[PDB]
Amino acid sequence: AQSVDQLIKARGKVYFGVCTDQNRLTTGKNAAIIQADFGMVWPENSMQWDATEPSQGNFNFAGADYLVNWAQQNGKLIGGGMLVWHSFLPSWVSSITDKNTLTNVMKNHITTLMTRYKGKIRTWDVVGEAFNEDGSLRQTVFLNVIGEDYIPIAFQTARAADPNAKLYIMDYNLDSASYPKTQAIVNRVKQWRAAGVPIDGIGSQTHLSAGQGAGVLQALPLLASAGTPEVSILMLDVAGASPTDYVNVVNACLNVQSCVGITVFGVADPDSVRASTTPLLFDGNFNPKPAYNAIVQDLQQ
Repeated sequence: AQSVDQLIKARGKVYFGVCTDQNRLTTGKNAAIIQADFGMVWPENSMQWDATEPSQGNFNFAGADYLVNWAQQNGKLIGGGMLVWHSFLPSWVSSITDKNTLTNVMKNHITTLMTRYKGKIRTWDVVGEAFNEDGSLRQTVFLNVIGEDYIPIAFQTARAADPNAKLYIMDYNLDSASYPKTQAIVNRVKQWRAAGVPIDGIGSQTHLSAGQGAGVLQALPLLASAGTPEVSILMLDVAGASPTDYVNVVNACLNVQSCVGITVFGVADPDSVRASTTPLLFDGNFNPKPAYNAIVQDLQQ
């Protein structure tokens, strides 16, 4: 079959990507499908905080290095993250109560990861899942100890570490224009950028139920109205994998000039965190599903 990354490039976008890691690249038919069909890889787990800094200042890059080396060998773009996130946080971080201490820990974690791969990473997800569903800021250790300034500090630190990388904020449940979280991230990103905070993109972590694709056609233009140079669909999966939902998400990105591309959450259904909903584009035999063929056909026209 045809390569959705090649076809989305022909439509003027940058990539169609996928999340993966060493475990996937050495099993199944994941490596071959990524080689053929996807233009960017993102680490499932190998660049998260618990994987890379399980004890303070004792960094472990084995899995991340594997992915970066594989991507360079195979000519793929690389995304990295998440640099600052309350999930997959080791306990040594969440037990810090001193502002100066946590600020220095966070800056060092960001700078160390970004320096190691300087110039090789297209996009870094700097901060993820920072908002509550009601649009207030999520009360994580970073917010509780450092304060609201932790987000500007994180982005300023990242820009200094690798000025070539695009810096993104990411969140989920940004799939409806009227949802409080969608409104808040737009408004706060406008304000941060007006104050000079270097936020280059908003990444929408799109986990849909059946029929929710239609709402993205209005939500993504709203996210783009915050003025970042880029937006993207990240970690996409769709319960039931209806072609209608998948084609709506692709068309939303095609309709938004600043949408650079789409990343799906994995290759094949059996490796999904919600496999009973068969939510991805390849089935358990690694055959492309009707939704994959529908995206191809949509992009060809």
